[PDB]
Amino acid sequence: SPEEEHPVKAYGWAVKDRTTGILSPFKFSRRATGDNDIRIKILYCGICHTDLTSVKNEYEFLSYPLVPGMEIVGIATEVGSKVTKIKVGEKVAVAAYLGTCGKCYNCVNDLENYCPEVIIGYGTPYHDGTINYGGLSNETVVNERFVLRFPEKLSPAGGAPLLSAGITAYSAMRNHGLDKPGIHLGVVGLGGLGHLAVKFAKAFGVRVTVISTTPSKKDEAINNLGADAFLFSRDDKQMRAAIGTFDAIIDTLAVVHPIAPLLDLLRSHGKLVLVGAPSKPLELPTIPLLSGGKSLIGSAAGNVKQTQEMLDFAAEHDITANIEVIPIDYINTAMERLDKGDIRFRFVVDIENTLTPP
Amino acid sequence: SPEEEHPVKAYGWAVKDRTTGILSPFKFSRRATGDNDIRIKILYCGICHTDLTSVKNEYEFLSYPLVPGMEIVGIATEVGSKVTKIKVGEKVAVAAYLGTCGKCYNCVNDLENYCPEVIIGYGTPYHDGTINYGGLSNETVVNERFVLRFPEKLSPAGGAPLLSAGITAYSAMRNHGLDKPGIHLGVVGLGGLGHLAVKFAKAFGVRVTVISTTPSKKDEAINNLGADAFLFSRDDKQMRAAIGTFDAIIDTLAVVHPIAPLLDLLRSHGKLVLVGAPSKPLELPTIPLLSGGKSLIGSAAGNVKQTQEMLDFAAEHDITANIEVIPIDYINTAMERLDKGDIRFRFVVDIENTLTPPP
Ligand SMILES: C/C=C1/C[N@@H+]2CCc3c([nH]c4ccccc34)[C@@](COC(C)=O)(C(=O)OC)[C@H]1CC2
Ligand SMILES: C/C=C1/C[N@@H+]2CCc3c([nH]c4ccccc34)[C@@](COC(C)=O)(C(=O)OC)[C@H]1CC2
Ligand SMILES: [Zn+2]
Ligand SMILES: [Zn+2]
Repeated sequence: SPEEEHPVKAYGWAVKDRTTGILSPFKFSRRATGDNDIRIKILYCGICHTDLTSVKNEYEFLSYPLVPGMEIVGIATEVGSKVTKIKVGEKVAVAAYLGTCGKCYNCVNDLENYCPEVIIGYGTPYHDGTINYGGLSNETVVNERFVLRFPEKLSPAGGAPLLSAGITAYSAMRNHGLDKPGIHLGVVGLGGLGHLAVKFAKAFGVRVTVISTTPSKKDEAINNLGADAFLFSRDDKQMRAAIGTFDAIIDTLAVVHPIAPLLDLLRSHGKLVLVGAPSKPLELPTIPLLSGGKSLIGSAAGNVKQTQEMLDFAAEHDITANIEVIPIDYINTAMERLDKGDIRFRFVVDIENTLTPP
Repeated sequence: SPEEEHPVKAYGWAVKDRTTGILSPFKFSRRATGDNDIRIKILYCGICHTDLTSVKNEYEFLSYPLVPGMEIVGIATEVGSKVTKIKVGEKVAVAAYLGTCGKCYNCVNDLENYCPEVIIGYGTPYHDGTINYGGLSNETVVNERFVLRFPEKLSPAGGAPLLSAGITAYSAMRNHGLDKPGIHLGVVGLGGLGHLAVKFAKAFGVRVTVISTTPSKKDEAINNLGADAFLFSRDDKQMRAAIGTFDAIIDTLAVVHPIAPLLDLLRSHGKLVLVGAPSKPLELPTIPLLSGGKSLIGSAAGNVKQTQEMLDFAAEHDITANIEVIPIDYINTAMERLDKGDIRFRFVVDIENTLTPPP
């Protein structure tokens, strides 16, 4: 029994029947506080496109009942005897993964988001063999290595999507030098990840073009986010005039799309950084890749030290997501709106004020 | 008309009918020596898989009659008034491309192989609008920037495949730091490009595993080429035992193949360098790419300063291709053997002694 598997009671919303994807009230339990654990009372949980893909039953390996949500901002209500960096009552946030092997090269050099055995935010077994429950719940318990200190100046709700969308965009750009004035960057897709890529790029001084198939988004892209230009990808005239003009492109789309027009936008030796995860494979245009000497680079989240640095950057430059704050019992309707793209640009669930037991 | 479009006569072998891919004797002409040109009497021409892909009619943009061959070693018989780096009588070699726009960033910075308007070795228009004829011919004339000095100590026939296979392997490794001892390198495919990547890596001190679908190649890979290990690609125990063990993999195959097993062989942040050009599309497994923070990097030939440097390295370290020297009128059978992989590891055509004028 989920309410009997562990000693401390907990509750949230869960997809009980994977074939419908409907979340409903759900009681379970969480492990006791180990020596290095932090109990977190959850304030806000962001909703990302991976949550939606999970509720659409598109990830076979996940276990159900599924409690998704992996953009958690909360309060530490309890720390184990060996926690010293975080005091009870502090505002904290959780990384988009919950553990690593602790022994490989990535873990030992604090690049642990690339551990081959990274434990994702929910739906798979933790080190103690039990399935992980995510942020659509009242409280969570996390090993202190994966708990960040949340800056006092950052809106807890507006900053919650920095914990997976923001860090993915921030890290991709920091690791590949796309954070310096003089770089011309393309951002493909203007959803949660894309709109945060535009904000971080502006704060670095990067010149940014948004590349989109939705012309109604030109106005938000230029006026709201500060993009230097808007490229309608279906307009062959604009596409040909941008050939060879980008140093890098950050591709955030969750659907299958052609890669070669994107490679033709790159100058020689430019990088196409892939951070979205389409559920179907893409075609590798070999001659454009070879002849331009171009690179396809994958990137996922960021390591926990980079995430702390990202949060402190976001607090100093007032970088938050554009959010709609929702009650938990709206989550099923939000999923539909997220599926249609009717959100500008992030849902954030107010857990503390709107979740109650089943 | 091919014989009348330029002032100097020439001859070789050509695919006249693109739908059969059969080469036959062919008379044409080549331009006069301009001020910056070098006329080259062709001694040897290497045959690569791209020649075969061209003769299989898989590249729409080529024009016919098609004279392929782009691994040319020769003797300078004539230089334009403004040539000084090359003397008549010198052994020379030609890069696998013939010109560039001359004005873009890649051009002005001696990275000209990545010029967006690079003129390839044959089958497309030159700066004067005429179709280029490749190395399966008696002489060629090339702008001096794309002519290399060929080392005296290097075998002209064993060194001919350095001009496209060798340079592609050398540059890919020099450009991405796969030339430093301590790197564990995978070489996928043990054909012309693959076997020169192994030699170049052993000469750099790099630990090299050959990844192959042909177990019969294990003895040649370990004993003749010097590979440190041989990984049979179809053996799941072996593939699973190598997961996460490679720093980089150079993928040399000319056919479609699954990409995700190769990405699993890479450690996190590892590089998969693509130098073969399969004619059908490849599938990109994003989840492994994303999960590992891994890279797919394309690379093509090398610049001409790098090609010269590759040649002097190959002379000082005795790096040559393992070749079968063939007469030109065997080229159609060689194409068949090349299609089946029945060659260890390069055909080189002896142009000077076996090519004669048609009829
Ligand atoms: C940063 C979150 C993304 C999301 N998507 C898809 C995959 C995925 C991840 N978490 C999930 C949880 C449930 C279902 C799917 C996923 C994750 C988590 O981030 C890290 C460093 O683990 C991932 O597994 O990358 C290895 C990230 C990749 C892109
Ligand atoms: C070095 C040769 C390869 C070959 N294949 C395929 C494509 C191609 C090139 N030459 C040909 C000539 C005839 C038909 C196809 C090709 C080339 C060479 O161009 C250079 C050296 O700059 C290429 O990149 O052409 C833009 C190389 C890429 C892989
Ligand atoms: Zn690890
Ligand atoms: Zn150029």
